Amino acid sequence: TWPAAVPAPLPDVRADSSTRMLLGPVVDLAVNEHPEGVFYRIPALATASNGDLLASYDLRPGSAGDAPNPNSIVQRRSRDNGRTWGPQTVIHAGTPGRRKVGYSDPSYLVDPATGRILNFHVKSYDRGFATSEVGTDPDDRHVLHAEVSTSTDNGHTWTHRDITREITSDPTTRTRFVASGQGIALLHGPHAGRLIAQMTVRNSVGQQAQSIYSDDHGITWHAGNPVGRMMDENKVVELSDGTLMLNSRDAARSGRRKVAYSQDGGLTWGPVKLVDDLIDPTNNAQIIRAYPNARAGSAKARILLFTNARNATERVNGTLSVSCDDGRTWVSHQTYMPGEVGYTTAAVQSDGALGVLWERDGIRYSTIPMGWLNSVCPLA
Repeated sequence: TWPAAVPAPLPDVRADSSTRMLLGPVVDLAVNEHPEGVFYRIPALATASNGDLLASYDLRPGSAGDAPNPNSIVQRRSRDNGRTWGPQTVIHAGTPGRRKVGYSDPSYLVDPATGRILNFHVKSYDRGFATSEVGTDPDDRHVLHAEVSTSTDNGHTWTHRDITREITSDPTTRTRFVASGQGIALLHGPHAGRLIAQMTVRNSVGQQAQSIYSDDHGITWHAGNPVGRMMDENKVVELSDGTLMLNSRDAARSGRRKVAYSQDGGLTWGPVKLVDDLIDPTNNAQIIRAYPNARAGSAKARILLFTNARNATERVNGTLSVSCDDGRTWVSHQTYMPGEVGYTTAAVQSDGALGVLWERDGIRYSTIPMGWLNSVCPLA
């Protein structure tokens, strides 16, 4: 059995001797058809409180099918910042057959104040995102359910619970999923301590974005008010003053990301607008603070990193985008992976470099050392 996790600060980008952005070796975390008829999709990447690097994704049996294909959430771990990886472990295993259960679309949320790690994902029976019915009974086979897996030992062992009920206050909400990738712990302003992740829902209004949050460090979850229309997988990031930003996939396919702001820790959001500067093919993406610990008013606090497929129509060209100004503008886009990338994610590693994941015939990992950042967003 493993030691209990101890509180520790999230990592910040550190400087490197690199002068430009250069992908490191490509590591093949999981390869489709290894073993036969097994497919891998939907990446999540986090740095656990002990500095371990953790990669989560779906194992999909038979084909790469979404929920209700009876999937499993699996993980691999690096103790040396991406260099080498342990073998796969199961977070939660699905079961096949008439009474199939599926666990699918993972996101991490690391709490630095306690060392605990969360892995959100769906729990499916017979119904997917689109065909799920209204109802919150844990055994309802027509409901797409929300599960959270909790680890207190840096991601070695997990325990499971359905959070569907406590995050459904509008009874017409017929479906939900936490967006895969990573949520956040707030570190600044009046809501510091709050844990938060973004959902996509369908309700009587339309297909909306919706925050779920915890002020008791992950024992209970509550849903904020929903926002927007034609919303899809969206991610929340804490801006330099503790204002929150949501960055969203656009189910209407404008060719762009969508963005909204919250002044109350995700309880309420304002208007959803296009981000003209962020070309997206209607696809998942991740936005993260480069220096999460940095205080309001500093130059480090306003730096956001963003990965997506920078293309209007196709999920190709995994691109790191940089904002120096709390996401008001995007001054730099650089493709780190030409060709098919599918869903991409990124996270700051404990050595201060950036870790990335993308989908190409399974799940692939690489590292972007970060020394070159000062020349795009100066620190003084």
